[PDB]
Amino acid sequence: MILDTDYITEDGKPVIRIFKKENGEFKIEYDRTFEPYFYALLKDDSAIEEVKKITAERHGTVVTVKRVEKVQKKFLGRPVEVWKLYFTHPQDVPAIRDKIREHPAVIDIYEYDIPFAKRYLIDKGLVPMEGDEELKMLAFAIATLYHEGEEFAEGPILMISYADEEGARVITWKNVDLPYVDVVSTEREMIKRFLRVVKEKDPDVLITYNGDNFDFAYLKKRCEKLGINFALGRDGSEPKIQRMGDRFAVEVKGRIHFDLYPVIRRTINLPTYTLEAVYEAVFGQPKEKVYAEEITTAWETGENLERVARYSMEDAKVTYELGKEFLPMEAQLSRLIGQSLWDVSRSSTGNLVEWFLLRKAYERNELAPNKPDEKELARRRQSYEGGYVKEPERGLWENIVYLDFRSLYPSIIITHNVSPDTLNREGCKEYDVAPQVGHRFCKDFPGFIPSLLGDLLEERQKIKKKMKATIDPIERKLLDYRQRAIKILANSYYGYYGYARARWYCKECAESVTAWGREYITMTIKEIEEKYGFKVIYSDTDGFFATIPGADAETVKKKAMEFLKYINAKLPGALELEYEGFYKRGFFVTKKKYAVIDEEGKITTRGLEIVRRDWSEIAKETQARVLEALLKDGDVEKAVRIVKEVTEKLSKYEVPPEKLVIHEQITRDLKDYKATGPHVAVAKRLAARGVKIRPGTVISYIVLKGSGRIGDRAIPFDEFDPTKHKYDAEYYIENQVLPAVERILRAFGYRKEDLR
DNA sequence: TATGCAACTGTGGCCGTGGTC
DNA sequence: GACCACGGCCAC
Ligand SMILES: Nc1ncnc2c1ncn2[C@H]1C[C@H](O)[C@@H](COP(=O)(O)OP(=O)(O)OP(=O)(O)O)O1
Ligand SMILES: [Mg+2]
Ligand SMILES: [Mg+2]
Ligand SMILES: [Mn+2]
Ligand SMILES: [Mn+2]
Ligand SMILES: [Mn+2]
Ligand SMILES: [Mn+2]
Repeated sequence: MILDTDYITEDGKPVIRIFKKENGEFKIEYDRTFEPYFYALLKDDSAIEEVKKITAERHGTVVTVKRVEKVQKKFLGRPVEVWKLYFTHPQDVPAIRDKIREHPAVIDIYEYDIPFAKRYLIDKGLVPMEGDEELKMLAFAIATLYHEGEEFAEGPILMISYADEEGARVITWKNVDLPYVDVVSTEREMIKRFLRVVKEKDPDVLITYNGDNFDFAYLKKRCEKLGINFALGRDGSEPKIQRMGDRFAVEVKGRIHFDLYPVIRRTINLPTYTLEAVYEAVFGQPKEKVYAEEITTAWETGENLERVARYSMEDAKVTYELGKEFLPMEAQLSRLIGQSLWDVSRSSTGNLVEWFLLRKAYERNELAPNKPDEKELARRRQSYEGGYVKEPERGLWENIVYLDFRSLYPSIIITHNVSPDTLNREGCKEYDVAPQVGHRFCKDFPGFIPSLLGDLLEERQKIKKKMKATIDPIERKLLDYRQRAIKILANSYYGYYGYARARWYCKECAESVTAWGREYITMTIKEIEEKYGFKVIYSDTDGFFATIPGADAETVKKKAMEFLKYINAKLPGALELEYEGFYKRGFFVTKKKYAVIDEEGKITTRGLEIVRRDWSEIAKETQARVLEALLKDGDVEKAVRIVKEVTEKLSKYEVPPEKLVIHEQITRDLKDYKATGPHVAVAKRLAARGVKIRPGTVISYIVLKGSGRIGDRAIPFDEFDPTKHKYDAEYYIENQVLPAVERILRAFGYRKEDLR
């Protein structure tokens, strides 16, 4: 299989490198013949003689057109002949593309900003990660000597651990008497030993957890201090640390550096993304955490270094196990998109949409539209109407069915052929007309995007059918993550239409999808209520909760299935309402905030404070206990006792101050805020000390006893001292606990006074 | 800023916070 | 006290 591609330059000429693993052997294929190019549409074919003469310069070098070729293509499905302009080196294209666009005989130019090594995959029809080849994988981790107030990596790496199918080991330069610990003389020999291990094992994949942003950079600084050629690359190169906007990423040439952290952070919703928390969530088994401050004391004192080495060994071990489970999911994405796992595992959904479209366009002989210029961008800043959200019938409900459209917006796109190559296209026999916004879509031929979505949705549904019939709970969870990844990808084709930077931008298509969605969901609601005597309790965009008031569970379930048969026969094309579940009880607080309990006692909560990372633990804990008392038991009196226990304890300062921390992310430079909330107030004070606040910095603060603005008396929790600071019990009662639970316990007649 | 030097699919909604009047 | 923009996070 193909692992990756890049290109280097030799004597001015590009050379594509294809990193392969075939029949158990690593290979680099060199392609010295593939040429960069872009396309020009000319006012007349005679003008090619001038265009071929155009020259530019780049750093001393004269840039010329190498050769040209007339080709017949389509643009949004309409046939057109263009000239394919070939050049000697990819960097010729930026240097000359504008001088060609500006030539008076050139109408427009296309496909002039495509990364060369990825262009190569598309045009050659090559897909990374195909085949039955078994890849060799190795995970690693490091333990470091940390002291507060030091520059990054000023202290040495203490241990390097690594794990694979054969087991896990730790390399260190202090004597530790564990069987899996290899002792060497110095930090330098440790690093060199690890380098030797990687070269001997020769893994196809190197697995880290946040190695993109810590492990490799730490190793780099140390290797700069120590004079080490850290030649992990299969071509003898060192890890390449690249900046991609606000964070970094690391390549090891000839291998795939698989950093789990961006994958997990995108797939699993967790309050914290420690390795321990991620391991427990996936496997159900605990992992002890040894903190940076314990690591340093153990090393300086020499006492209890076994515990550090075990912790280091386990980091590698679980990093490996996690990588074993998540690499196959990302490898499927890599094949679906047609790009390397390194890139696919680190990209936003929209970037994957566009790489997929660019490949499908190439296969269909469709020119890509260009990205917008600054003027076109500014023209694309208007919004448009989205999904319909019904105000809920607040309160407790019983015997509730949840019905929900399968992949609604993609299904609309498929059914109504919604696409920029079919919008208001004149001369067709057949059109579908979007409600409210009126855009007309030709139905006589499949639009480009509509014709691609069907295979995605069909693949998702297969994964789902397998997932629901899977006994192993871990394999089922991984199948869930996989079918969810395709759901988000397919919906991102819709969002792409309304995405200002998209090539296949189509705001008319975007708002037609949403308009059809609004029409379908409201039609389904009117139908189930009028023809089946259901009451719709709550509805959001394409699904709703309903019951038959007075009816038992058996009856509600029977009639719901009858409705589905009826309504799915009326719906067109790919549109399908699905039975998503039954809930014996449910509590609806507001739009987007509710909780339901299934017939097995499992509670699911949406939007409520329990699921919010920026509410205090004590508030979330209390609300969770309340909802369990209400929905699982029938004990409203117990729910209130819980609340009073909490307000009493908080008053008596019996609640552990750790449950009172508020976490809120900084999203911009501190100068760009217009209002200063508590987390910005704390962040500005930390900046004044020189701490360095960035977008993505999380402020974890606690509110101290006082009366004025909350940000005036808010401190970071790492500065809290119970011997000096009293937390603001009245604030956590009146501003965290009571608000979250009172919104539920109103429905039973409980005022705030009845709970404190 | 990646031989990918700008910045990461879309809209709807709650609600504490700190302003205004 | 009534009201309102902001901001962060969340549900689709
Ligand atoms: N991440 C998203 N990006 C864009 N649009 C979205 C996103 N999530 C939801 N929507 C839109 C498109 C969805 O089709 C629609 C309804 O959401 P939802 O029911 O969650 O998903 P779905 O109908 O695509 O999948 P499912 O088959 O799991 O119901 O709202
Ligand atoms: Mg690459
Ligand atoms: Mg839905
Ligand atoms: Mn659904
Ligand atoms: Mn749906
Ligand atoms: Mn807040
Ligand atoms: Mn806002």
